[PDB]
Amino acid sequence: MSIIGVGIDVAEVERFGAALERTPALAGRLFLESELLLPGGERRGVASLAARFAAKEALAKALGAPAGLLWTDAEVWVEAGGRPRLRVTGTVAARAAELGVASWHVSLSHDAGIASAVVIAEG
Amino acid sequence: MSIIGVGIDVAEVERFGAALERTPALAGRLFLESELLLPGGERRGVASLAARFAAKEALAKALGAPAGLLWTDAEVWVEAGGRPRLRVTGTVAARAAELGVASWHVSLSHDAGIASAVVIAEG
Amino acid sequence: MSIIGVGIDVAEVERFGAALERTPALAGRLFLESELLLPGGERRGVASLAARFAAKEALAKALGAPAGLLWTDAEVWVEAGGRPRLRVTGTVAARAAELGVASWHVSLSHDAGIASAVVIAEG
Ligand code: NA
Repeated sequence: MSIIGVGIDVAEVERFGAALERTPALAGRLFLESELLLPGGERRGVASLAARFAAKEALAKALGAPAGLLWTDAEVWVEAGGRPRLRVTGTVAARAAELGVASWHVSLSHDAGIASAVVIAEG
Repeated sequence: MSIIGVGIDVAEVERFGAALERTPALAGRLFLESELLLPGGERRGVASLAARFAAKEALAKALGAPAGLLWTDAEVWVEAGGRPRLRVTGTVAARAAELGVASWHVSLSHDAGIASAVVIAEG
Repeated sequence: MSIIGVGIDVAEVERFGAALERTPALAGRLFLESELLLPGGERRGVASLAARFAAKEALAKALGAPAGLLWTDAEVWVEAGGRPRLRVTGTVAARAAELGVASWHVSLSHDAGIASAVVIAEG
């Protein structure tokens, strides 16, 4: 296997939060319902959502996309042991397929002020 | 040899510095003496410490963010020529063995306001 | 192919901005004209420029260059489709050859307050 693309995004949380206020609308366009909520039903706060949006931007960059994605065609989930994962369908899985990606590696991070993600696509 | 896990962490230096101030015992829970003490014996500055803790956090995420790992079981050192490295012992060395980790790649960085790191685990 | 080095850099945009305004000759030490200018001919804004500098700092780290690079021997450019790339010449190309680097992967990002980049070198 070989690296196909890498992506990084680092976002100020307060700014991301302000963007969600500006049309909401946005949240529904950015996130699947499953991304908004923990398995126990608790609602994610803004820093954690910012990290999930950063992962999607990082995936868009790893795929060489110029103007983002059909965001709902990408899904950040978390394995039982805690490792984040990306699931891609439709438009994003098509882009993935034409590049030859067989494997994503993703890491997410946040504190209250900064959220980040990195994605490595291999194939 | 293949990518097993990736980790990233990006932290506000001011926030890390606040946490260390809230709790004087925190520095010695996160760091070995070798990381805390500059040559000559002055305490390593907050920003440089923040980057090192970002590296241990990114290492944790590269290993799939598992239960039971002491921060002191990972050490950031700098080899001749300046590349950072990670020496792992005890709980962290056990987790890496178990995942079949053969080698690590790490980078870290800071300015006065923001510290960051990325870790790639290969096996 | 294996990973030879990794680099990350995350910068506060305002701090980078402040530095360039203290020493206005400095932009031309760090950046080629192609990096300073947008497709239309106007100077890139500070956040977008800080991402290109982050990418050079990340490249320097991936190459084990502790004192930084001869900056203008590295040029960040973007493929028609949207993927950023690093062209290296002179001292930087020479360093990559010394280390046996065969290919580079780069991603950069900014918002208004934070710029970042990650470089992976493989060979
Ligand atoms: Na030019």
